[PDB]
Amino acid sequence: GDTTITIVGNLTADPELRFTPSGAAVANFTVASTPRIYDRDGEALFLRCNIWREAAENVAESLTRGARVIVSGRLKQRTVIEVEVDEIGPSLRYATAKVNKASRSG
Amino acid sequence: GDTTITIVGNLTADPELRFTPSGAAVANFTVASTEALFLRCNIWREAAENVAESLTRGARVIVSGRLKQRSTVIEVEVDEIGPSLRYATAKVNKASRS
Amino acid sequence: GDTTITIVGNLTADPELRFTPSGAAVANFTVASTEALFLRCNIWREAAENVAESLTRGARVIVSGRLKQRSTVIEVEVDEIGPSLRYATAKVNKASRS
Amino acid sequence: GDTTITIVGNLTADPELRFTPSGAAVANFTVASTPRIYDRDGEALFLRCNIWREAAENVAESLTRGARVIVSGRLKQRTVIEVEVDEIGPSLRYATAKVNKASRSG
Repeated sequence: GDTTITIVGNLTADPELRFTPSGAAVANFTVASTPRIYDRDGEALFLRCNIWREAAENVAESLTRGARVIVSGRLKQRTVIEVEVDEIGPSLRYATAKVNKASRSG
Repeated sequence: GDTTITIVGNLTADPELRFTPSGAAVANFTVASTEALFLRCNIWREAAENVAESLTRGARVIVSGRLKQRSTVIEVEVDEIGPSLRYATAKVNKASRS
Repeated sequence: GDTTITIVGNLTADPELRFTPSGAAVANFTVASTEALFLRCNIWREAAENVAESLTRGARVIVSGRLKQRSTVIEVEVDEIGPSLRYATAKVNKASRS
Repeated sequence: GDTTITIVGNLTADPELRFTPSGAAVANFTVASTPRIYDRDGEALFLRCNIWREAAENVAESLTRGARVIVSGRLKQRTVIEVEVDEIGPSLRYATAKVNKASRSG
């Protein structure tokens, strides 16, 4: 099946979490990927992404508009094309970040 | 072409940073994915710093890069790297281009 | 970067070749992978010719390329393309660089 | 699991088919991938590949030394690294090819 894709770019805007008929969360956001040109950054590819499970609660509590991210997903369709994120992460090319999750909250 | 790879695994060690006479930084760390694939990775410039600055042993990471060679074995010429937000959360940011 | 893709599917039609005022060729064909993903693909220069020359409807193909945009939707800027030797055999060749 | 990889390059030499303790065929061959540089083709990455099932009988009856190919596989290990080809095909960037397989032989 595969037809997987890795996309690196910035978030067009703060994620948008959804919870539809099943009580399930869907972190929506579109990744904007800029290329590289040369004649003497140019134009961008905007990719509407979807991320589920509690992988979306983090993708919400962690990422925000303008955030550069690395997205590993799969290309699905139904007239548009969207990536069903399997993995998402804040690219440390131009930033830092504290991590982990196992204890705390109550 | 420039044959590329993407590894989603766990860091075996803590990014080991160093600086080249070029004034350029370079961090090394091997990503271990799960039947066990151990890929050593390299990262240059500021990215090197950011990695050491915020990454540690057994941390979930998504890595995109390019395979390389010579000595032989294949290592990774990481382009982008970051924490995996699968089983964890993490806030970020920096900025200032050129 | 230049975000890349690899599609393993079946050609819906027969590569449709054309020539640009630039004297350059260009073949179009949509690759349909299996819950059905339909990716339109583009191929330029000699490659265009070779494709039309040897590919036809519902043929198993491995395609590596780059996603693009504008009009919108995403199409594929194929780099390499060839018959899939999974459920079939096929002999080849050409040559002469520059 | 994934850690899949697509590699495009020429075959270092005619494939080498194996049939080991199970009566199973293993089409072995190593893909040589050349890069692109510029200062004013450079150096190659050699990737030992493995391909099974009857996907190897074709990979044997079809490809030969110098053949440019597109390989979709997975990176496995056990001190070396080898790609376990899921898909293989003759790149039509610089060549042509007749196809299909369903009737004939006896």
